[PDB]
Amino acid sequence: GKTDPELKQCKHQCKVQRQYDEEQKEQCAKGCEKYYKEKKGREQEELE
Repeated sequence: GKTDPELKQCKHQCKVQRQYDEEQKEQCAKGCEKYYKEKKGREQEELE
């Protein structure tokens, strides 16, 4: 009884790749954590 989120992958790619910075890594993990772990991807783009 578990669900595997893509959040691991976003953070992983941003962890292993030299191209992604330290700040980039947090924002990177923020996107997959927020859009796939915190909220549903029902909407194409958030309202703001």
